[PDB]
Amino acid sequence: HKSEVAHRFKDLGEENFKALVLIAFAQYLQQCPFEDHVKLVNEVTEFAKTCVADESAENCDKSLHTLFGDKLCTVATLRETYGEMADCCAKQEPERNECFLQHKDDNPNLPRLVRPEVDVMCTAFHDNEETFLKKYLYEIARRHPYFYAPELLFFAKRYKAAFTECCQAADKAACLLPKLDELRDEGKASSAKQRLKCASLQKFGERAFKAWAVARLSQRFPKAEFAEVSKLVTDLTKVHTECCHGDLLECADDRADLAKYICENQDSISSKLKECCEKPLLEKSHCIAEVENDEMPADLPSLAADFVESKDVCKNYAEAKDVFLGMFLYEYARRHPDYSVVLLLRLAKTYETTLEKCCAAADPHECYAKVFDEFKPLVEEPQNLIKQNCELFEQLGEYKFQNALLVRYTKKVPQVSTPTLVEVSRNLGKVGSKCCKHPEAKRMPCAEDYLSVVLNQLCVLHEKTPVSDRVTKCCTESLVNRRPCFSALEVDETYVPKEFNAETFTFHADICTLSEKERQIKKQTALVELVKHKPKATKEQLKAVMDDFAAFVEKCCKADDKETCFAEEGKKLVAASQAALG
Ligand SMILES: N=C1C(=O)NC(=O)c2cc(-c3ccccc3)sc21
Ligand SMILES: CCCCCCCCCCCCCC(=O)O
Ligand SMILES: CCCCCCCCCCCCCC(=O)O
Ligand SMILES: CCCCCCCCCCCCCC(=O)O
Ligand SMILES: CCCCCCCC(=O)O
Repeated sequence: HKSEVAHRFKDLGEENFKALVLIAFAQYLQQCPFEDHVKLVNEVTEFAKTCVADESAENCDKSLHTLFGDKLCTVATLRETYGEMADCCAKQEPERNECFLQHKDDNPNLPRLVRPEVDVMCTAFHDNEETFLKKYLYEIARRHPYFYAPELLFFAKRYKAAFTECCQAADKAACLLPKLDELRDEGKASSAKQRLKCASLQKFGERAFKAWAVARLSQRFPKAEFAEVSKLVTDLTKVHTECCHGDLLECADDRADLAKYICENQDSISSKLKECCEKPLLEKSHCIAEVENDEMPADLPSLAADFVESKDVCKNYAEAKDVFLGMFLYEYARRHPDYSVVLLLRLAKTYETTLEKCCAAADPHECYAKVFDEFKPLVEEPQNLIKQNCELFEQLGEYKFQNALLVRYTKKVPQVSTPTLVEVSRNLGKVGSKCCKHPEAKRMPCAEDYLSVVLNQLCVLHEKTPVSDRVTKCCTESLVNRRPCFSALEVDETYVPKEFNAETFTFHADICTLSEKERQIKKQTALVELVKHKPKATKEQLKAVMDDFAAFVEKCCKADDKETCFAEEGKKLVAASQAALG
């Protein structure tokens, strides 16, 4: 293209162009104020319009890297604010852009983003919609500098919708707060997922990623031939590799190219892609990534013929081991969209181990004849965990289910900090609530997706400040062994009980005036401390104390003198409980 910025402006449109330019600048200049960014965006947009008007106009023939880098280097306070980054401006392209990416601060030193009052937000949304939305887009982008810019723009539009609907509702808070919570969680989960995928590529290698991709794509596109799935896997691996390096333009081009190839070859891939392939260029790759599983071919045979019975198993394996294992994983995955990707990789790894042993043995055919028997326990294990946990969840409901998990996990790893046990147990509770409402055939994929984030979150927090070698073992295990390692955790028999603290189990009238959420956290905090003090305490003894505590808060909250009740009845509850535990 004669003018790349003209092409981009016409493809994206003015509104999307301005939004993506704001994100791009916010992600590199994280410490620059909003008003400075708005001025860069307007200057860049006004320049782009001259290129749309005349493709031969001054500087319109320059690359997007050249234009972006040049504009970044005009920022007067670049050296004062970003010392090392100002030295990038002494370089020519493509070295200058490489220098810029190297000096992106992953976790910058910015204060916690405070959610204002509903009436304040809705008034700001009404009085200046553009400035309200774009400022918060700036606030999120500068805090998430590696977040894929178009996906951040996808969230922004869902935020606009939430405010548009709820700020004209009777009860604004009741409408808006749940929607902002939902968007905040999904946004945080999405950010942690992109960082995890990039970390997992470096740690475990390209082969492990290709195996994951074969499984996921085969489940999604079961009508596709293996050769087609293999080509998509190769392309997706390059996309992932390039996007993790963190060059937005290079990442966006590779994603656009793959989305374009998929949409030109729908008949060879999936019948569910028509809707996604009609959407604008900006939304295409994102829509495809989220597409529903296609229906699997009606009358597919068992894998026994090609992978167990055939006399050419060891021969077909030996000539190209990864191709053959890829074909196995393809055939297994497309028949089981109800499996987690990690389960399918456990089966492929089990099949691999068997062939390595058996193809070197006296009678290979005899040796691997029963290999599909070894798959039974691996499939059953997660299915039974879902069955048990979802049966418990239905009996108790979310809050009491979280308390059950809180007691379970405190007894397993009581060395973990109380805040971390509360946070993780509450989050695992939410995974229960979300995935147990799915039908059986979609429960394991749901569980896998949401557990992956909750457990990485736990492993990050824990790896920062280590306290349990067993948690570190599960956190440093292979991606396939991580969840089973956590499931294999036993009650700590060597743990010396925590010494009784009076204040820990002392309560005040303020608990009555706390919000539902913060009151739950205060109770759950106390429940963890109770189990840390008396881990040998039975379900019956714990229930008895928890029931007494429920009666104590009910009585002293609904009292003429609240304060002295909590002091006097609190001393009674404690003494009673200390005699009813051990
Ligand atoms: N409210 C908050 C907060 O407390 N601090 C954050 O870092 C954040 C990130 C969000 C986010 C939203 C959408 C996409 C990606 C990220 S919403 C948000
Ligand atoms: C001047 C900066 C232009 C904005 C950034 C590059 C354009 C991003 C396009 C993303 C859409 C295609 C790929 C995808 O679907 O993810
Ligand atoms: C208590 C957690 C929420 C309820 C869902 C239970 C899920 C059990 C483990 C599922 C395993 C999924 C991934 C894997 O195969 O390891
Ligand atoms: C050894 C002193 C024990 C005193 C009571 C400890 C605090 C128990 C918290 C229980 C919270 C869950 C029960 C509930 O919310 O109904
Ligand atoms: C201390 C927290 C341990 C988390 C265990 C997660 C097990 C599961 O995936 O069900």
